[PDB]
Amino acid sequence: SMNPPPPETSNPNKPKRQTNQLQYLLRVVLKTLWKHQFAWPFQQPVDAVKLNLPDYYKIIKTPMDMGTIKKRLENNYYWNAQECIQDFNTMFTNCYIYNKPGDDIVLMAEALEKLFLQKINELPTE
Ligand SMILES: Cc1ccc(NC(=O)c2ccc3c(c2)N(C2CCCC2)[C@H](C)C(=O)N3C)c(C)c1
Repeated sequence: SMNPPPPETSNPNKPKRQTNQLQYLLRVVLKTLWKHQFAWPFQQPVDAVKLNLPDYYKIIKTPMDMGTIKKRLENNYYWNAQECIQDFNTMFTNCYIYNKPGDDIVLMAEALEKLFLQKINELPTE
């Protein structure tokens, strides 16, 4: 029921960048979402051995989670806010793909996605 390696949080041959939008994504968006009552399933990579989901990575080929995103933001791994936003969207979409409408985990993702969209609706200007 193997777990693949978690997504990279550093890559020396990829250029780094810091922007006002990226700082905001860490300080306000991620750190606020992190505290939500429904955030806990999304704070680390899915552990298929722990959670007894041997087929998780049979289905999900581009895993993403907020722990990974947090480390990426802390590393200045991203070039721009859009790249980070893409990771959040991958995380939510993975959840919808792996599960089914109405599942408790999906209700959690739906709630977080709404809050996420609420917070990125307006970003700082650079
Ligand atoms: C309702 C719920 C919420 C969390 C957990 N415990 C997790 O470790 C956990 C972390 C992340 C996920 C997850 C479980 N589900 C499970 C649960 C939903 C049906 C499959 C699937 C793989 C998913 O897509 N994600 C993101 C449990 C046991 C039940």
